Amino acid sequence: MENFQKVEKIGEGYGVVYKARNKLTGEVVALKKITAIREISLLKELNHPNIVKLLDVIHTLYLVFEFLHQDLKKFMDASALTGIPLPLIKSYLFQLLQGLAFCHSHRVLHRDLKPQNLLINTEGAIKLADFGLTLWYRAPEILLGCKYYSTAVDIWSLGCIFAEMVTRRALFPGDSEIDQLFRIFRTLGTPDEVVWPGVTSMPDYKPSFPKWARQDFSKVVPPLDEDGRSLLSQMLHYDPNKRISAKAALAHPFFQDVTKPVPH
Ligand SMILES: O=C(O)c1ccc(F)cc1
Ligand SMILES: O=C(O)c1ccc(F)cc1
Repeated sequence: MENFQKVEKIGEGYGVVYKARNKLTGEVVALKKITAIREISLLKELNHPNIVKLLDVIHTLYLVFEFLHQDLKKFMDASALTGIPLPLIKSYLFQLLQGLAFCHSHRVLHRDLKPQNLLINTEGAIKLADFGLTLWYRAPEILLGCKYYSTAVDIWSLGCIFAEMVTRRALFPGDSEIDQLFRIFRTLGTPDEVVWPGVTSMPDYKPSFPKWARQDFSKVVPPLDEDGRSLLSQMLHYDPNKRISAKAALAHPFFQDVTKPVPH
């Protein structure tokens, strides 16, 4: 639109994302060019320090967001040789659990959490961006064809991301829906009715799924301490109803010594 001057493409998702200058405010913004109105009103009222601000909705459908240059994916890549320091891992994890708790207590699900979608600033903040309006962070209930999923899908994604900051490798780098499912099964064991009541009734569940044994989490995320492994295990419970909430995750002993370091 004529009050916005394009600076450069930020990325491509539903649509395309540009860095743009607002000619009216002089502000630099992220401009995303693309039932929906109620969804986008819920996003425009969601205001929290760990949620990217939806500044303006222009229907002529452009969504004007606050701009941040850096994301967690870019940061993980630049940090690959040394790793993200654990204080910063813990700070990023704690802040995303806060944004998620806010979202979830306002009946908003993210649905598509990934490192790419997590924007960081120079002061040590991290913010949920690009709400769901490639498969690595997908909860197994979504992969098993469940259409009426819960807030627990965002917890699973955040658990995957937590594991990835710790080990500097994606936890479950699936390249199709079945490879994704089977990567989850080879690590955590093939779910059954014992650990996940109702799993064998999921729309895309097949009795012919191979039966893998579970690996110990001490093998999965070394050198993470017992508090970090305890919390990760609770974020990665098969049964969405056993999966810890973002609010109860905030009171976990892992966050006892949480601080907010400056990234460098
Ligand atoms: O898609 C978003 O939500 C988004 C992406 C980049 C950015 F700087 C701000 C918002
Ligand atoms: O969902 C879990 O957390 C879980 C699944 C299988 C198992 F053997 C232990 C825990």
